[PDB]
Amino acid sequence: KKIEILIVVDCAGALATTSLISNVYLIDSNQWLGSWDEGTCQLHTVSEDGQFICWRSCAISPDDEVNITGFYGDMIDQKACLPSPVNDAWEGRVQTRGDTGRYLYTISLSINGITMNFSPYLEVQ
Amino acid sequence: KKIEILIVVDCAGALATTSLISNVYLIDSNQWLGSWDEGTCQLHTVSEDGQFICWRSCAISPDDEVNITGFYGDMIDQKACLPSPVNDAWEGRVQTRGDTGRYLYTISLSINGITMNFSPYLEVQ
Repeated sequence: KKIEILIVVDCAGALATTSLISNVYLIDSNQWLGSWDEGTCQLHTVSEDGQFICWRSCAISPDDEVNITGFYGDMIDQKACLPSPVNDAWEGRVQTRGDTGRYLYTISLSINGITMNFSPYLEVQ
Repeated sequence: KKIEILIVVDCAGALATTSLISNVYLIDSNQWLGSWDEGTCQLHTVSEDGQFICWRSCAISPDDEVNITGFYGDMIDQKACLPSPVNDAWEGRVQTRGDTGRYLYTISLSINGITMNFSPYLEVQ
């Protein structure tokens, strides 16, 4: 049961406002769908210990280019999941050892060469 | 002032169930976001006469391939918008010429070689 996550970026909106807020979406293979319109980002993924997770990013426009350039924050520091690049995607495995809870993290993207970030979280059960 | 639409397909889910219901999403550059979970498909795009519209399709997983293979239905038959393929996308211009209203249509997709369709609508104001 591998979870695949798609990060969708409205790159026109992101570059016009210099923020991913209201311009970034998550859709995943567990049929979770979300947007980030106001306040702190609540975009997230639900998984369980030992599960493989895969992230990839794309633009709305066929003319734009969006790449994931790095992961930072609690999910990495606490070693809950350590994605590494695989072609145009990043893949890791959830290693919590029975602990449950949310692990905040930050994804940096290159949006037509401009580095922008957003901070979703990983929920482990 | 051109609208760009992203069709996202859960290709594992769509192929397992032989239906795009609960497996297809629209996200566009007007920040409209939609799923089709229940009932008849209500995914749609709001536009106006003369506006350029762009459709492109992607999968959630990096391993799958989703291409738009055609457009049919009222929007085509009544000549409100006639998309043509351009590289990896389809582009058309809303040519309603004073007409307003909901125009139903059907998009055929190839999902890892398997043809599946869903029927959103174009709302022109």
